[PDB]
Amino acid sequence: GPNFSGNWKIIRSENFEELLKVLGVNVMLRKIAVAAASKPAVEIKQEGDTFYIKTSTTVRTTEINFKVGEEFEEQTVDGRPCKSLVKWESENKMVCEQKLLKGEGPKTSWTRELTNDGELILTMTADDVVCTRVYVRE
Ligand SMILES: *S(=O)(=O)Oc1ccc(C#Cc2ccc3c(c2)C(C)(C)CCN3C(=O)CCC(=O)O)cc1
Repeated sequence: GPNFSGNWKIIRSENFEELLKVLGVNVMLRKIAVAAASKPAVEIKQEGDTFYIKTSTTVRTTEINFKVGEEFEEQTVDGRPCKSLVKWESENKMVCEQKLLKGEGPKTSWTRELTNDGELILTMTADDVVCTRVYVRE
């Protein structure tokens, strides 16, 4: 498949706030999240099926480490600890399902796809809401 490695820059975002709202994030925290996510830095180091992904804004940094096909810990988009599994849906697209570590909640998932034109699309899902974030490589 194509190499996801590099520094990625946001060019288009749909329904990030809508997604946080259906997850019950309060309006003050949603506005901070939308402002922060307006200029993120995404660093991906891909070694075959092994991924390091660092997502940084001024207010929040996540670092995840996963092998496609092995369970790992991360957080949901609204910052709840979860156990995740990634699988390849195609050469170009990984899909991830998240189970909360404690309690129940809505079913959350993400997908990351490297398009034929070099765009990285992240989709994040909860209930009927689909958030799409499109990046280009710096
Ligand atoms: S892309 O890869 O650029 O997409 C992307 C995904 C998520 C984010 C983000 C974010 C974010 C920023 C601030 C906060 C949050 C998320 C929460 C978890 C929803 C809570 C509100 N909030 C804060 O309170 C500040 C940070 C924190 O939780 O400690 C960026 C880019």
